[PDB]
Amino acid sequence: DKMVTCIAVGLPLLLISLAFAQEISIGTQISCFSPSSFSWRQAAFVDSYCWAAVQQKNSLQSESGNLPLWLHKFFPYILLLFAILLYLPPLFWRFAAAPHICSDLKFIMEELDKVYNRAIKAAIVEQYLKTKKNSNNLIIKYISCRLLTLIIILLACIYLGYYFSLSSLSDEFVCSIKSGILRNDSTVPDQFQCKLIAVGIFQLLSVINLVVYVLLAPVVVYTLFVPFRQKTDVLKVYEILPTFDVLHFKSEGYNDLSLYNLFLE
Amino acid sequence: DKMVTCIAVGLPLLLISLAFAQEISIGTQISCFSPSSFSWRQAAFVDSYCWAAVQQKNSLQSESGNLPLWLHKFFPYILLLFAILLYLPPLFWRFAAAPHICSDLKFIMEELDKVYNRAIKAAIVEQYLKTKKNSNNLIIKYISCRLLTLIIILLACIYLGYYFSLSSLSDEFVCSIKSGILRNDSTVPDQFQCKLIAVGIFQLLSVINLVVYVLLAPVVVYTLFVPFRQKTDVLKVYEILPTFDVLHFKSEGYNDLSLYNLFLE
Amino acid sequence: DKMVTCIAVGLPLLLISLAFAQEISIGTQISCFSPSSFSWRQAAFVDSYCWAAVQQKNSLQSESGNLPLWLHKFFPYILLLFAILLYLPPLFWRFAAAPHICSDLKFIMEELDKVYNRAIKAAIVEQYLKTKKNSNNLIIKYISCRLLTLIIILLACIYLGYYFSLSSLSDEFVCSIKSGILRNDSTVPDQFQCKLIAVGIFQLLSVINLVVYVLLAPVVVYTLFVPFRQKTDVLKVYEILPTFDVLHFKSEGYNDLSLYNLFLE
Amino acid sequence: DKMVTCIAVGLPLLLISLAFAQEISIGTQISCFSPSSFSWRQAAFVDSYCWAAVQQKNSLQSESGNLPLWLHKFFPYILLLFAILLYLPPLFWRFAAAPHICSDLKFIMEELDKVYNRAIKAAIVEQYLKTKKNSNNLIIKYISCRLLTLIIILLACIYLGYYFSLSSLSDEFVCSIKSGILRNDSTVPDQFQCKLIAVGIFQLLSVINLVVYVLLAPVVVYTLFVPFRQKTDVLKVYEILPTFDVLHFKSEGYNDLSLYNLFLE
Amino acid sequence: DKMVTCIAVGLPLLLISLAFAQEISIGTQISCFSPSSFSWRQAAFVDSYCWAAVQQKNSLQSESGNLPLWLHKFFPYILLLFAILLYLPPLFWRFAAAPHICSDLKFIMEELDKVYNRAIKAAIVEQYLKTKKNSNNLIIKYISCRLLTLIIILLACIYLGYYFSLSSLSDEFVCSIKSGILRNDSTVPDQFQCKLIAVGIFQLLSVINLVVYVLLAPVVVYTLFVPFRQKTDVLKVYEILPTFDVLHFKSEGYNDLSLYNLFLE
Amino acid sequence: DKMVTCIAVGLPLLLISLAFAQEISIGTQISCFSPSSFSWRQAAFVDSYCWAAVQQKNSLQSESGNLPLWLHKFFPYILLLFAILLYLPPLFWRFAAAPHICSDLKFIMEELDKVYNRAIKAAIVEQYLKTKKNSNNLIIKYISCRLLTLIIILLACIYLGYYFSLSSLSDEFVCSIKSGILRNDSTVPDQFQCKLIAVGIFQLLSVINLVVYVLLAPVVVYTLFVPFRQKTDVLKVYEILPTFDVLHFKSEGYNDLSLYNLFLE
Amino acid sequence: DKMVTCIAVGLPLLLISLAFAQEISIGTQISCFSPSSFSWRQAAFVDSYCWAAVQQKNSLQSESGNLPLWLHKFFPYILLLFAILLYLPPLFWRFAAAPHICSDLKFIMEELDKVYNRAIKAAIVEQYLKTKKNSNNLIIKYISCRLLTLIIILLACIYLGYYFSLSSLSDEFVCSIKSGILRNDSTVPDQFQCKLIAVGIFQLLSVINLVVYVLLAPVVVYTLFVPFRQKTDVLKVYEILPTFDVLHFKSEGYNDLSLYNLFLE
Repeated sequence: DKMVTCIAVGLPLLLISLAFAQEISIGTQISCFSPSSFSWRQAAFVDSYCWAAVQQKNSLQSESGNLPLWLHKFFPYILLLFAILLYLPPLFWRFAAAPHICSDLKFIMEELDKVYNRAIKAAIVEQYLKTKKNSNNLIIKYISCRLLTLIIILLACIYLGYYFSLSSLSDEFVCSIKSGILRNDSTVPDQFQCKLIAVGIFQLLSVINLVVYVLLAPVVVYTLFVPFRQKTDVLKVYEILPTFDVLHFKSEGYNDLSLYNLFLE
Repeated sequence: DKMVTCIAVGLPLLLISLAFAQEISIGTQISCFSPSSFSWRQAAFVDSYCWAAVQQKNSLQSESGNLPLWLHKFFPYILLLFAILLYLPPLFWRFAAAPHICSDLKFIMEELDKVYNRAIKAAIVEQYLKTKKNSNNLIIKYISCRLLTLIIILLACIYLGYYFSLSSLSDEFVCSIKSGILRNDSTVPDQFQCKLIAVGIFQLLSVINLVVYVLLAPVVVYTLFVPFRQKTDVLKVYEILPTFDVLHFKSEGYNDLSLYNLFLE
Repeated sequence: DKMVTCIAVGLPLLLISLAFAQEISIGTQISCFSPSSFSWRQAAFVDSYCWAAVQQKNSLQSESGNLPLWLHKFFPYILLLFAILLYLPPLFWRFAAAPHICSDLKFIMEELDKVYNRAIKAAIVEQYLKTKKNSNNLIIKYISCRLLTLIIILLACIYLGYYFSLSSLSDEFVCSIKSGILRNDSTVPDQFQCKLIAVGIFQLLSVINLVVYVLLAPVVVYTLFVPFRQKTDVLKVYEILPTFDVLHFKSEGYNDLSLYNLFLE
Repeated sequence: DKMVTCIAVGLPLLLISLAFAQEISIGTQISCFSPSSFSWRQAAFVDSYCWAAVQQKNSLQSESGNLPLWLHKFFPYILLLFAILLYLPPLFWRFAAAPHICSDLKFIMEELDKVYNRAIKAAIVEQYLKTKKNSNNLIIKYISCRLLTLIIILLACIYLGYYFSLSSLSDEFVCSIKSGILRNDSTVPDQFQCKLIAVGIFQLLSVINLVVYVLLAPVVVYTLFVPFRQKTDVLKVYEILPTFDVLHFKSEGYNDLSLYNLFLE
Repeated sequence: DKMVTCIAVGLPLLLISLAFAQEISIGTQISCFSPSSFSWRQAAFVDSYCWAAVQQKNSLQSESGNLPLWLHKFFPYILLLFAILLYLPPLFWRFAAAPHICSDLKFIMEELDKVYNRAIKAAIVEQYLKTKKNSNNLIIKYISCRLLTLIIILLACIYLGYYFSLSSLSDEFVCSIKSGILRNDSTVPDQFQCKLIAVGIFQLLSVINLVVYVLLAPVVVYTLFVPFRQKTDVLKVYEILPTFDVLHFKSEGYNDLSLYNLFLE
Repeated sequence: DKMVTCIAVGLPLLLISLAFAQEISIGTQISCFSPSSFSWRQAAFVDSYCWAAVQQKNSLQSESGNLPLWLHKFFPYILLLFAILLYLPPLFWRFAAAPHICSDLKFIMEELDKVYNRAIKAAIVEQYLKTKKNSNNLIIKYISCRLLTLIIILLACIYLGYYFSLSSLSDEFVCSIKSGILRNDSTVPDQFQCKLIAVGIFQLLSVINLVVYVLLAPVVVYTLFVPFRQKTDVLKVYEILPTFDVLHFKSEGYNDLSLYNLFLE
Repeated sequence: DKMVTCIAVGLPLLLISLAFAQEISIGTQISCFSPSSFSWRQAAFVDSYCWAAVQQKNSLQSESGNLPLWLHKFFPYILLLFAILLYLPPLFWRFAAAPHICSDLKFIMEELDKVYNRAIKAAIVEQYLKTKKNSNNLIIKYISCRLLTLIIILLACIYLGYYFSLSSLSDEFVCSIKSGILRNDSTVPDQFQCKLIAVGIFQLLSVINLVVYVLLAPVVVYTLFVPFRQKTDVLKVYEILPTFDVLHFKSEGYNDLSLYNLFLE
């Protein structure tokens, strides 16, 4: 499991730590330029207004190119989703395949202690391969949780890949106070080309989540092709190669890996 | 239980984490526009006044359409209720059906070890189906706690569904200081069309709670129709299908899932 | 105990969590309107003065109707009392009836294992009903701690019920600085009709504590009338129905709930 | 011990929680009225000066009536003392009588298991009343720690009782900056009738500590008069009634409280 | 040990809690009076300068009487030392006498179980008084750690006793900015008679540490004179009275304190 | 393992603690010089703008020499990577070689207890050197995780070595507000030669990470040359010297290191 | 070990607590004197500039005497190093001598239980002194970690000893804004003789670390001269005196320290 669970534990934890590293250096999020201390609380009001009138005006006030993109106000808010959607199919395996594979773990531990007392009497296990010869289409439910994550990883390497072509000059947006003008239509300056503060490290942290998950998307497929390279097809390996690894994974003893020493000597 | 308790544990925890994610980015809640630094503490007083004169004036000062809606000042305050009302029927099951099903768990574990020593002597359990043949109308009390949650989930997908048709322009409300005018009737500007800061992420977080619970409301009903598809009606299954799952849920051994291996070989 | 202790544990914890939810959104408590930045520290002094001259002036400066009500400055301060006064008779039961009922729990566990070895020899308990036939007026001390809570719950549904008829316009109070005038009698504006900030959510959170405890006051009485409906009066049930529940509450075995299976088959 | 240790554990913890509840709502402590923003840091300096020139000027600058009372700057500072002075004689009992009463607890547990094996042989304890017949004047050291607390409780109901007659108008004190005048004797306004902010809740929290400890001072004496009402005087009960309770307090068994069942049947 | 370790554990913990109680109410430490808002950052600079030019100017700028006293800037800083210097000789006992007295504790526990099996055979210990008859001058190393603390306690009751005669008017000190004048020699006002904020509670908390340690200095000597009153001198008691207490301190049994019951009956 | 794991545990923890020590003294990060209080919120806006227009302008506004270096805004952000890239090959060893070496640890513990019972019978192990004589090319996978870290350590001593030649005057950068000018092209001063605050301790903390890792890069190679100095080449030692250390590393007994005592006597 | 490990545990912990005590009272670190509120953000910029232009200007702007001393900006930053460099040779002992001395601890515990069963049979150990008679030059590696710390302690008493002769007037430094002048060469005042705030307690806390480590440097050497005073030289004691202490250090029994009682009687 380590070849899969190492990734499935470390990399969502990598993403939540990489979100929390940006959460260290928040401070504020936008800094609006009020007309050079014509007030102080009107400055905070303009800041709040433009921080909430990012998305509701669907007309052309930003004009930097395809402004319906919500000005990426949501990278912790999206990154938490993209962490938990990778975290969850491990929980689905743990809540749909873990007790059955735990009973099968007891079965294969009974197989190895039956091998041990067979060697004791030598100083039946051959029927257990018949117990794992059968149809057993339920193991493909277990392999789905790996391949379901690989869909979300693939679109993660697409969604962040949109962000770099996006972020040329998708920060310096103009913002009006138009209902604020519609208070009076009288005195307030009409628009304030404010600036988001986080676009500099939203970009150069979306390098790291992208290029790591680029360096990992073929790696999960490599676990799924050892079933192709081990003498039987993917519709036959389900009780062998998901069992051949786990037999040596949990526990062995003084006869398991001393078979081949005694097989060679 | 995992097909139900997975949802019943994760999804209220999902909702409290999704409330705490908004609790990260609070800052302030309203930003009132005082007349361009004619004071600083009058600005904070106008902010406080309008943040508490949201609901008490039942007259038409907002006029954006059906202003008796309390301007949704309560989404953590409502979301905590909608989390605990889903959390509580699990506690009602745990405080009304858990010791009786624990004694029944000891009974079915005695059934499986009686099967085990029956196989030992083969190297009485048939009366236990008569023990679960009887009337036992108390198991419908256990199935009520699932279906009680599905009522609250259904109205959760209605209450949030009101919010999106609500939130067209139900933020930019005018607010007067009228008792504040009734201090003097003299000098203060008469109304301040302030703006709530949280309407931008109250909307686009009520997507996520809605569409997930939309994607889950038929799923709980699927657990309640396996009783329809298993040879006896819902007024007969109560001691079979709430027992057929739990027999394999808690613990098995070297004879339970090796029955069918020995039944086939 | 679960039919009582579920309420007695959850609902004071409900009230302390419901107080802490208001403790999340404190910020400040009053916002006094100083004369439009004629100072900044005089504004904070007027705020502090009026926040402490709420109650000490017993004369008519508020005039909104029966101003000796302390302007409800104490809802966490009162709600903590109304939580601990419901928490404490469980502690009084635990410090006056728990070791005696623990010894009686050992006695009834001896009764059930005597039933078990009686069935073993069948493959004296009849004297124990004589041990619980006697006068035993001390069990009414145990039933007092339930009914003492129901007094405090009843006045809780009265005290909060005063608050809604109270809170029509019992916020906008006028406040003078009269000893502050008696510093000089010269220059300071004479009164400031300030405004408490918490009256909007003190009201609509006293809905929830009221209507839940309205939905719970008859429920505790239902536990006290099963003694009426079980063949003997309230001055006879004390060693039967406080013992009939606890025999099945703590632990049973393979003979207790298999009596009726063997009684029917 | 529960009739004493319940009070001795809960009520000092009550007082430290009741101090921490005021520690929640500190904010600031005094708010001095500088001359209407003639500075900002001179305002904080006047605030600090008057907050430290409360007590050092023993002359008549407050004139509200017997101003040597330190203007009660110390209610957490005094309340911590009045909590730990009630907490400490339990520690004195635990460090002067607990190992000896633990050995006596082993002795009386040997007495009850000797009763148990006496009933086993029936299917010497009479000498142990001679072991507790003797002079044993050291048990009066144990009863002193109860009565030492009752002295501190009695003066606690006197010291707080001074505070309510004190606090008529012992807040609005005049404060000069006289060494501050003695800097220059030139320009600063000569006195500032500042105001402590905490006098409103120092009063109406000294209700609760008073009236609870009023409701508890006769209750501790009731434990000391059961020795008067149990057939022997206070200079004879010391090895009976401090032992009659503890025999049933720690542990009993299937023969102790089944004596009277077998004594009656 | 309780007659010593009760003090040695509680009273340094008393002093660190009594320092932390002042650490609750820090706020700031000095408040310098800049010339009535002639700046704001010059006010903070004057505050910082005078808070660091307390001690470095050894000339007469304070003139309140013997100004080389560092204006007591160090009461948490000194009180931590006076707590740890009392804490440390317990650690010196624990690191120089605890394993040897633990082996002696095993020896005296062997003495009492040898007494127990001597009573069993009655139904050699007399040589052990010869084992503790010898010279053993190393026990005076153990008694030094008590008397070393009593030196530090005695000077603690002297050092705080200096502070009350000190603190008449050793707060209102004049402070110049002379190198600050030596920037320009031009415009800044030449001296600022600032005021430390903590002198009011540094005084009336040095009551409590003084009068408690006054009430404790003869008490430690009382433990050292029970060796004088127990039939042998201080150069003979070292293996008797440091052993007579510990024999009953750790553990006894059904024969130790039932000796005198059987000795009397 | 201690000769490697001591470094591999302490030194990434050294780097994260050395990053957190700079995280103690953050305060702010840049301090832009607005035109001498021509506003306050324009000052914060200029600060935010220049803190995010560090990298996006790739033209010559800094001109201090090769300004595409991102002005080292990322030393915690880079140092976390350089800590976890050294932390991770220990995890790769733990997830790829730890269970196999744990089974081999059980094998060599069986070898030493076989030696022990061989000495018991003296009052087969010679075949185990044949079990570790074989080809076993998988141990070179274990030695890769040491040498993979030494690549990252080597470039760490290069990347920090760039920083000292970098940081001559790569702090005082000019920053314009050009889109801010492109708001109006009217009134705002055109550029602000701001200054990063952290360049003084980014330099003199990159001493410590450099010179320690300079003092450690040859040390890891010394572990890899004991295989050269122990009678067999690196393609033969893999089952001897990775086993000769671990035999004495985990546990020995009364015969292992008493071999040579009995071999010499 | 207590004579060494007491120091090696307490005194680096003393230094980290003594650094954290200064970390309590940080506030700010420098307070620059801008020209008397000619701005507010220019004041913070001058403060930041001079706090980072301490060290980079190597020319004569401070002129207080040998200004290349970095104005001691690093006392927590240096004190952490001087704590961990004393902490680390205990870890080097624990990772280079602790398992070997643990096996030797098992060997000497086997020696004492062999003495115990030798006394049992009396109701071979003489060969073990031959086992510790041999060459064993590896124990000098263990004594190096004590003497390596004594080098760092000695230079600690030199480095702090530089600081007191340093700190006469090495605080009041002049600071220009010269690149800040090189923005304009026009209007800003040219230099600001600012002042570090921490020089007053950096001095009088470097008393305590100095004079304690002065009082400890000969004490570690005293442990290294008991090998000189115990009948064999330093090149012979290595298996006796590092073993004579540890035999009584860990555990003894009823025969070890009762040897001399039975040797004398």
